[PDB]
Amino acid sequence: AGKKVLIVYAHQEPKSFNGSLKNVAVDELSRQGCTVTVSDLYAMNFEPRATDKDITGTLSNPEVFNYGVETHEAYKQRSLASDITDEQKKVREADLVIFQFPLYWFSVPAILKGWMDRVLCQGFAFDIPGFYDSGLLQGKLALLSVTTGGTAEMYTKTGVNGDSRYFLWPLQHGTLHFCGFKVLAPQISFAPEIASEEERKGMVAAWSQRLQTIWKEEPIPCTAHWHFGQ
Amino acid sequence: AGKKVLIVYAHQEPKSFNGSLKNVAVDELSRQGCTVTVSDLYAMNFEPRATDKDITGTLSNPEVFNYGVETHEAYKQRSLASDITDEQKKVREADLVIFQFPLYWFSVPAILKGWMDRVLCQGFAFDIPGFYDSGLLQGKLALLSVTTGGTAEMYTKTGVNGDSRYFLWPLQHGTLHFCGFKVLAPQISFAPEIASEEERKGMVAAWSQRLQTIWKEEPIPCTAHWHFGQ
Ligand SMILES: Cc1cc2nc3c(=O)[nH]c(=O)nc-3n(C[C@H](O)[C@H](O)[C@H](O)COP(=O)(O)OP(=O)(O)OC[C@H]3O[C@@H](n4cnc5c(N)ncnc54)[C@H](O)[C@@H]3O)c2cc1C
Ligand SMILES: Cc1cc2nc3c(=O)[nH]c(=O)nc-3n(C[C@H](O)[C@H](O)[C@H](O)COP(=O)(O)OP(=O)(O)OC[C@H]3O[C@@H](n4cnc5c(N)ncnc54)[C@H](O)[C@@H]3O)c2cc1C
Ligand SMILES: CCN(CC)CCC[C@@H](C)Nc1ccnc2cc(Cl)ccc12
Ligand SMILES: CCN(CC)CCC[C@@H](C)Nc1ccnc2cc(Cl)ccc12
Ligand SMILES: [Zn+2]
Ligand SMILES: [Zn+2]
Repeated sequence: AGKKVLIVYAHQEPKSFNGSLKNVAVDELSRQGCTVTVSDLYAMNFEPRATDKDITGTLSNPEVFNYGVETHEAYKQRSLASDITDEQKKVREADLVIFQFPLYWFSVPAILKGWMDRVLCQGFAFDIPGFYDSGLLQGKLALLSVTTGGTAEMYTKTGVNGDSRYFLWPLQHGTLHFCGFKVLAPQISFAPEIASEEERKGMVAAWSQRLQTIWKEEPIPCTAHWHFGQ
Repeated sequence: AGKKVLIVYAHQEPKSFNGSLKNVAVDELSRQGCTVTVSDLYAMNFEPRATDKDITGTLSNPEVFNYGVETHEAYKQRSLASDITDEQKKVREADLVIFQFPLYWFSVPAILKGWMDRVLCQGFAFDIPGFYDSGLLQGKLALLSVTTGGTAEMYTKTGVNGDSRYFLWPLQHGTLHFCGFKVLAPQISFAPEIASEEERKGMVAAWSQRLQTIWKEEPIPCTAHWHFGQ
């Protein structure tokens, strides 16, 4: 049958390299017949802050507010904020979640960090216990499509940045695997600003071409060994 | 002399375990005679999103928005938003920057990620050249004071989360070292919600006591080996 894809997109500028990577993914996945949804976080003015406004109603323990405890309960009570609830429906129904973003400080831009913090709540994405291979989003795939300022060479073990896989750990393992996702190999488009027009068009085409057979891919083993070696 | 400290604090609840760690830091560093400032990001409703509103000057290219370029240029003309500008003054003058936060998704809460993204702009925190040991915040000390849900056992090589050092890499190396900070050993207070009240009190006391002698500690070698090696 057909597949559902959610692209969580975090760039301010539609004409950016990120925007182009997002658009070619929509084009290609749409052409295949997939159901495609894009959460364009900056266009949505998506709220990144984890606050008590994320629960509508009386808190369990208002005297000492604990975001995790209160959102866990709100999830069960169906009292989370609308924005969170709407994202959760998209994730729940998705077969594949693609994150499209520029690397900010070896991680996701804060608006996307806020999506992770607020949407992937206890009771929805994981339980304690009920994580990693017992996470609640088991059966789903995730894929990081990241662009960098630094070159591939800088992101090697002997480059000033260390290997690119090193910075993936909190995202792939600590977040996605934790919630039970299987993780498809990352798409890292290095240093588009430095690249020539030809190399840039090539990186966009490579992503589109990869997407043609994305459903045939197997996920990585999201292990310490995969990320760090030895 | 040389004992200005900025605490960048990211917890919603003054009565929280994080709040207590922040407060004992203020108490002890104030007692020493340090100059102490706290940026209480949630109380400030701090903006986490990197947007064009961060520039108060005329955009150089309003047709195609490039956050990096526009903020770099605006920094040099004192044309960044006042919230950023005010944080930059605090960092510029600080001799030590402590980050106090609960671990969210193997990283900082989004509101604190947004402080990093928006405050540490090119021209202020780094330049090219002017990064890693040559970063523009060279000579300053930084320290991560992190609290977790996961237990100490979980954050070992034999545990499900891997060594805690693994998740520090984007923060300590990719952010702090990149901007020229020397990085003091992290303070990780594991699993306060699982600890008894007395055990929590012990963790708070340990931090207060560590701070008595913080100014003469040796920084870590902020290398891949420290983070991922034996
Ligand atoms: C706050 C912050 C923190 C950062 N931290 C890091 C970090 O830790 N590590 C790191 O490596 N980098 C870092 N960077 C840099 C950042 O990752 C890059 O600037 C970003 O990845 C560039 O992607 P972009 O989409 O903005 O590029 P763009 O500047 O939009 O793209 C580059 C060029 O590609 C062109 N283009 C767009 N579409 C196409 C197309 N279809 N075909 C051909 N050309 C096209 C554009 O017009 C442009 O000329 C940071 C940046 C910021 C702002
Ligand atoms: C969105 C999200 C993502 C998360 N991701 C992760 C993750 O990736 N990895 C991970 O390990 N954890 C994760 N967690 C868990 C999170 O790190 C913990 O919930 C957090 O660190 C707990 O710290 P706290 O200050 O909020 O605790 P609190 O709940 O505030 O503290 C516990 C108790 O300490 C009491 N207390 C306060 N002061 C004192 C004192 N002086 N002496 C004794 N007791 C005191 C409080 O009253 C409270 O009852 C995540 C949580 C959320 C919400
Ligand atoms: C000389 C090149 N300059 C000067 C303006 C163009 C700006 C390019 C910017 C986006 N590159 C970067 C911006 C911010 N952080 C980074 C971190 C790493 Cl590791 C590598 C490159 C980065
Ligand atoms: C009131 C219910 N209490 C039990 C004490 C829940 C406390 C458990 C919470 C903090 N644990 C966690 C919450 C959220 N994420 C996590 C990620 C990892 Cl890796 C490990 C533990 C996590
Ligand atoms: Zn994993
Ligand atoms: Zn380092």
